[PDB]
Amino acid sequence: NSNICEVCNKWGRLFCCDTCPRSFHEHCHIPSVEANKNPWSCIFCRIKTIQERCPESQSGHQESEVLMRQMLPEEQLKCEFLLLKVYCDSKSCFFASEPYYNREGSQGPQKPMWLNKVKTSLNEQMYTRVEGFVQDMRLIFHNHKEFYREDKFTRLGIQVQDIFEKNFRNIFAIQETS
Ligand SMILES: [Zn+2]
Ligand SMILES: [Zn+2]
Ligand SMILES: [Zn+2]
Repeated sequence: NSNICEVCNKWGRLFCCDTCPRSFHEHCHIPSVEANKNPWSCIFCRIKTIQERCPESQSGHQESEVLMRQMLPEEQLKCEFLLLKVYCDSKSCFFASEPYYNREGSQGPQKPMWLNKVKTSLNEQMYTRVEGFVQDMRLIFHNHKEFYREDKFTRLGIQVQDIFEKNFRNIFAIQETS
């Protein structure tokens, strides 16, 4: 197995996947690495299994259909994985913890949002449909863009949003378009 966490790329107290060479810190994996379970399979392996059990799941889908899906166990897992893929980018540090807003010429957002709050919301099964999760994720970046206006820091929001959206299209097999 790898000697660094797949998500944060640091060594430390790592838990190793039994079905692929990835390793994780306990709270870097989503959901948090399970207490017992031998063998243990990580979220990458669990997602690959879903795909392999239902090859047709990789045919293209309409986003509108995906968003209306109820958060049954497979959709819950897919949102957990998509959240993890965003944490895998180092620029996610800007969006992880609760933000605050005091900048001359801007007003903070009406509904602040951040990745750790989404992580808790998923853990506590607060989303009933995929739409709930996706709206909160997208709000993170939209708030950032709106607040930082013309400061070049706005680009961090564009960059992390692009990582989100590419992984959303991949994980939920959204029909390719120009
Ligand atoms: Zn880690
Ligand atoms: Zn694995
Ligand atoms: Zn089948």
